[PDB]
Amino acid sequence: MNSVKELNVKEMKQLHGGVNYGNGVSCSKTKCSVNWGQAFQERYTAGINSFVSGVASGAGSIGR
Repeated sequence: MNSVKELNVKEMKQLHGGVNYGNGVSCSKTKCSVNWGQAFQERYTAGINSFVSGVASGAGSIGR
């Protein structure tokens, strides 16, 4: 797929760079606290959402 909209996402993806287990952060220029609770429930909602369609609300996975 030589798409520009599809390649646009992949590009920016490995463009900004990448992380490798950045759980050991410290206080520098900004607060040294993480929201692994509130947004924890956030990813849970966004995750199941994509899962639904992929299967149900999507009907375009062709994965038997």
